[PDB]
Amino acid sequence: RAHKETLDKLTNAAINKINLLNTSKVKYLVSSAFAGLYVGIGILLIFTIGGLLTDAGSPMTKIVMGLSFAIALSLVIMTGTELFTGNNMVMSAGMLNKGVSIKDTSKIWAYSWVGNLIGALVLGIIFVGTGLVDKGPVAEFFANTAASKASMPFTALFFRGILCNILVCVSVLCSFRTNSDTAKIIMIFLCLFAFITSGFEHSVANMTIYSVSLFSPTISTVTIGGAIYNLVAVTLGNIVGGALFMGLGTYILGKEKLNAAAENLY
Amino acid sequence: RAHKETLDKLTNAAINKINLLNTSKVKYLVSSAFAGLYVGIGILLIFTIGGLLTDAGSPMTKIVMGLSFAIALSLVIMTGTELFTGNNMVMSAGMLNKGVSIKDTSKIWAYSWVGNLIGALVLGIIFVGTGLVDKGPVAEFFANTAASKASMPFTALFFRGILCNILVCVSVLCSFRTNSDTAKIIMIFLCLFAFITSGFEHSVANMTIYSVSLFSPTISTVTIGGAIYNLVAVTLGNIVGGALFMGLGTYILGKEK
Amino acid sequence: RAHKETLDKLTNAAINKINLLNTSKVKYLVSSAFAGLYVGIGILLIFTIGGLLTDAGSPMTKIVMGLSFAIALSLVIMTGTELFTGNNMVMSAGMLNKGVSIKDTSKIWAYSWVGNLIGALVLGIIFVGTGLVDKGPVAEFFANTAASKASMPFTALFFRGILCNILVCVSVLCSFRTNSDTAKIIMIFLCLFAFITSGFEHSVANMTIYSVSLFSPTISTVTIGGAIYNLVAVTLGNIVGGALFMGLGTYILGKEK
Amino acid sequence: RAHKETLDKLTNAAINKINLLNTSKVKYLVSSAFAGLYVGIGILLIFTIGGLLTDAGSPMTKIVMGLSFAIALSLVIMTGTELFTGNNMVMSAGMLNKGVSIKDTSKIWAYSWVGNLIGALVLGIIFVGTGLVDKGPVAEFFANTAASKASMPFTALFFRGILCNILVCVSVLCSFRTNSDTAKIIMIFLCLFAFITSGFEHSVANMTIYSVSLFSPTISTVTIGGAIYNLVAVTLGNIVGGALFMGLGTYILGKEK
Amino acid sequence: RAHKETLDKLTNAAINKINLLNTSKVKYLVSSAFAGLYVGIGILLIFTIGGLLTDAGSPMTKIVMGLSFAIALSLVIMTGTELFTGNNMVMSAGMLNKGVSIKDTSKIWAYSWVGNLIGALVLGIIFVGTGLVDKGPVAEFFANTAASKASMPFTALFFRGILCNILVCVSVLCSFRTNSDTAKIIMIFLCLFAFITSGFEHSVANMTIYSVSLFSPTISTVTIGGAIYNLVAVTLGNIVGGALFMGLGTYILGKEK
Ligand SMILES: CCCCCCCCO[C@@H]1O[C@H](CO)[C@@H](O)[C@H](O)[C@H]1O
Ligand SMILES: CCCCCCCCO[C@@H]1O[C@H](CO)[C@@H](O)[C@H](O)[C@H]1O
Ligand SMILES: CCCCCCCCO[C@@H]1O[C@H](CO)[C@@H](O)[C@H](O)[C@H]1O
Ligand SMILES: CCCCCCCCO[C@@H]1O[C@H](CO)[C@@H](O)[C@H](O)[C@H]1O
Ligand SMILES: CCCCCCCCO[C@@H]1O[C@H](CO)[C@@H](O)[C@H](O)[C@H]1O
Repeated sequence: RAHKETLDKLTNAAINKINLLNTSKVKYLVSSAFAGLYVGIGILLIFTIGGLLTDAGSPMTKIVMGLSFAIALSLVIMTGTELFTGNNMVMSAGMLNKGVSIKDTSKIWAYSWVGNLIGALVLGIIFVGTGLVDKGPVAEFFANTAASKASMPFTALFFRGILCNILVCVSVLCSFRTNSDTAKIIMIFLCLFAFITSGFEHSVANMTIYSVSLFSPTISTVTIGGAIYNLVAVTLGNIVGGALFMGLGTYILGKEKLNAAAENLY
Repeated sequence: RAHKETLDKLTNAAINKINLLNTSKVKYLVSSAFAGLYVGIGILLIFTIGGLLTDAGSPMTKIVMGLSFAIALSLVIMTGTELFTGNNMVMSAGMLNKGVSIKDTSKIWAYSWVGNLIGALVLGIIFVGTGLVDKGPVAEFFANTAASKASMPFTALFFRGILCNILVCVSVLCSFRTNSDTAKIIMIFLCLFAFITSGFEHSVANMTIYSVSLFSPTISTVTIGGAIYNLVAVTLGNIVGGALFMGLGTYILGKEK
Repeated sequence: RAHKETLDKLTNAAINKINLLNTSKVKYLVSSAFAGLYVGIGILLIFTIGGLLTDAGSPMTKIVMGLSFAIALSLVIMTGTELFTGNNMVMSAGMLNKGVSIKDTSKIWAYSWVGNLIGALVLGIIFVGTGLVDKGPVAEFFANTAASKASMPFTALFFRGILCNILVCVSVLCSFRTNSDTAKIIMIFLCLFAFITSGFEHSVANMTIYSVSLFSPTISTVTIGGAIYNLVAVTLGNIVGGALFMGLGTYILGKEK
Repeated sequence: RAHKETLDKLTNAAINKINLLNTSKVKYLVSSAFAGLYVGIGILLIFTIGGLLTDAGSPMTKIVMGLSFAIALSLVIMTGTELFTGNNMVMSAGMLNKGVSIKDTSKIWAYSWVGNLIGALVLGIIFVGTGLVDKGPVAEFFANTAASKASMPFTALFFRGILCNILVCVSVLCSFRTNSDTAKIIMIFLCLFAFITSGFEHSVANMTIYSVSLFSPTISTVTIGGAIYNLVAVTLGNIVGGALFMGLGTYILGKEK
Repeated sequence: RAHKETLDKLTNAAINKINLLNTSKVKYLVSSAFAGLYVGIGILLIFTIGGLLTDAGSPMTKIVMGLSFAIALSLVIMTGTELFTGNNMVMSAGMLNKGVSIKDTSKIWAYSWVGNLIGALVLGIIFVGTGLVDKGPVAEFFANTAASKASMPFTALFFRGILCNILVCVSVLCSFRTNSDTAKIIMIFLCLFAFITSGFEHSVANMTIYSVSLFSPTISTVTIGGAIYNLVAVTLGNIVGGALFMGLGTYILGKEK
């Protein structure tokens, strides 16, 4: 346990993010574009597996998918690129610790979200171009899943988004709490396995699911209005999970009782 | 044989725990709540697996569940949060070695247990709101496991609680004996694999098994007395394993001539 | 972060490649022949798996193939040898950073591509002499995959090439951002799993698919023009993925404005 | 290479073991009882797996059991506790190297073996009390395995005991030759997978097999004479494996010329 | 790249090998006997797996065998012992680099191969003594594999030997290029997976195949003439793989010229 020094690290990470965005908007967006595409890469893989195993009628489908998703956030952490869902915790913590402002935060949130989206779009276009989604069980898996995510009640999506970002941000948190790159990756594998297989909802990952589906030639049963719906619900859920739970939580754990230079702890 | 070193570390962690509690009840409770929720997260995953593979008739169900539970304690150890079952060995070793009093130990136990339960209630509530336990195999898996755990005889729950916490605490003990975070996670993986697949009982994990089931409107036979009955029996077993075996054992190996 | 240091690292690597080729063509080409052979070894392993599981009607075939391909880039990275696809990002980043020139880049690309191919030819020849492709499902998996890769339309091949090298180059990128060799190998394993199972195309691996198919006794529809066609389409796609995305992207991330 | 430094370290461990026993019999026996229990925990896990998979008619049963046994020696090594079988190599090398006496070695063997059995006995008692061996495939697995282990000809048991302790002791030798805890656990995992799946015999793991089978009222296939018969023949082969092969061998590798 | 550094490490290792042999024949031979037996342990495990899964008609047999062979060379590398196949690259590179003579190289090859053989013979005898090859699918897997290896044409064996020792030697080369013991083991794992599942031939592993096959009364399918035929062809292939590819290749990469 050193929660204080962890709090200092999240604060420094928040500071550097806003400093970077102010410095170069292109640098910051390109960083966010990579991250969105890196996450999407995980989606292409596990949806391929979904199509493959669903068509075969395997009971192991959802387990294999979760076991296979680690690459999404592992690429993000190992490239040091900008992922919206992680910024929920980092910027929240930083702000409570007075390193960054509410404006600084909404800004990072806004642009990371947008750049991630750009990444998914580019990935979506390129993947469809491969013809792997022209016809088949994988194409169908994208179709069916895109539809289900858009057709499900806001409350359900909302809560799934909370639990997702608790898991995604806690893996990010572990990355702050260890110097071992291999331990980072392992904690990410565990958290992404738990979140994918348990059926929680990740906003950035969905950007690619719909990106691929709306760019896909075969029918739709998608209704881009649906994509927006899903994305709104999951995003707010994510924010709560990251900002309300992990951000505030790590702040509470690490803030020195002294200071006390504002507020007092029971 | 770093046994004296190890006991010095347990004792120091025990001291740090109670000082934290005395310094801040909110910080102690929040840390406890996180650890309760992180463990419950393991349960959500392995019960999803449980539902899926049970409904398939697979012989691999309990093996895959065991292999998949590592995240529970991995998250706890890697976040530095407060977990009741682990405090059983730490506070007992630290007390035997005169770093902390019995009152300190009793308090730390009461508070982490209550913190953990709070974490489980929040998780159980939020999980239910996802609608994932509304209906189907995962819902049924919660409903049936909760019931069999609440109706099992006391001596059996108790002895299962003993073996579980020997495994949970020995994995915490390993984390004190290595500087390698990967090796910590590996040993956690092994010990949680052994305890889940063998059929041992974890009090804090059960808190989520019960919060989910009770909070789920999809019908169940457990109730509160059922949940309380299991929790009491498993907690007592957990304490015996952690304190009487691991705490006393490590104190004996580590104590000064 | 450390994007600037990462760009410095790629620029330095890109500089050392051209300096090496300028000092010794033999060394450069020997290094390239090794890498081409190391990648092809991954192809032998997973096509053997392909032949085995396809024959069995397993739904797991492509998944097991992906999980088992890690050796291909792990060997290259752990031996420090010269792979054409990795050089798409390294040389493009170093070129934008003015460590090396465009001519340096096309020279390095030409030499590593050809040297890679020499390794593939050598490997295919020796593999055929083992008798392991004389007949049976492995021989058939080689014939069938070669045929389908060569008969696929250009656009599809090109885009699969793009996504393949994004993954391969981002694995190399990771190897520059960690001092942990285990972490390098793990990231390579994840990226190669993703690209093999997703259906993406790697020019250098395809060299072995084709040298094996064309050197072996078992009759196919492939021919030579087919191999060349596939290799042209996938190479261009690989170049776009490694150069336009990873090379340009890491340069933009690390460049002092 | 470091054969000399390795022998030095084995010698030192032999010296530290005898000193520990001389200083405190209790500390020594308690360490021994932990190790015997930790080994036994691996048996509880894999016999659970055995009952589940056998009951299912799985061809993978013995493979999954081997893969799942690593916890047994991993716990011992990571907690630094006293295991009879490892002491076959350590004491024999140490004695050969003039660090410890023949009588010292005899004493460490007797105490560690008996203390290990104390751990198995205690574990068997508690595990029976879980009700997990009451009736079903896990109880049948214990009962069937214990009977076949007690009815197997001496020669076959003895030789199985030799190969077993070459594997266990070589995994302890590896832990002496690396500073990476993660690599220690990997090597233990491999060697334990090899010995369980191949069919080799480990005296201390067997103590738990017989303690569970004998303490359980719903298991009557063996009795005590059957257990002694097996344990005597497996212990003798263990000794030969660890002392005559590993101990003598590493001494010959490391000794001053 | 650090190709010169690697060649220097290889050259130092060759020098150290020949000094060892010159210093003590007994030490050199004991070391070789260990490696031969450690490699054979891997054979005992994967042939138990082969017999189990072949008898069940599993498509996964050769895949699980390849995945399970890592112990063979992991033990050799972690105990620092003398393996003939590895010495093909090490002595070869150190010779080209003028650290050791052609005669030193012949000597080291001769002694390690014979020593490796002594370990295989001992392991064979003891394994037969376990009764584990008395009868059933494991004995039959041994009998059938020995026979197919004995009847295979020379060219096909030779080329299989080449590819096998590229893999074994590149895995040894990897261990000279990293300070991470976990990474060494991982690369060894991947290379042995590749060579076993693909169908490549390893001379020292084959020693234990024929050892068990010739010592078991219940295995009739082969003669000493067959074993010798296979061992000669496969050894020659191994030498070409280790010395002419890896040895010469690494010399070329690393030579200051
Ligand atoms: C909002 C939730 C707050 C939970 C705090 C629980 C307070 C318990 O407090 C402690 O309980 C122990 C026994 O149960 C006693 O032994 C201690 O003396 C006592 O301080
Ligand atoms: C409660 C546990 C008591 C354990 C006591 C074990 C002591 C055994 O005693 C030892 O036995 C050997 C042979 O039997 C002798 O050769 C040793 O000299 C002797 O010290
Ligand atoms: C060293 C091997 C393990 C020894 C275990 C001895 C426990 C015996 O104890 C008793 O004996 C009877 C038959 O054995 C059983 O029927 C009883 O249930 C059991 O309590
Ligand atoms: C158990 C006995 C094993 C002894 C093996 C010795 C075989 C030596 O063999 C020879 O050694 C010479 C130099 O020493 C080489 O020059 C020869 O090429 C080589 O054949
Ligand atoms: C089951 C297989 C998982 C293996 C994961 C290995 C991760 C180990 O961790 C790594 O190990 C190295 C030790 O050799 C260290 O040098 C590194 O610091 C460390 O990150």
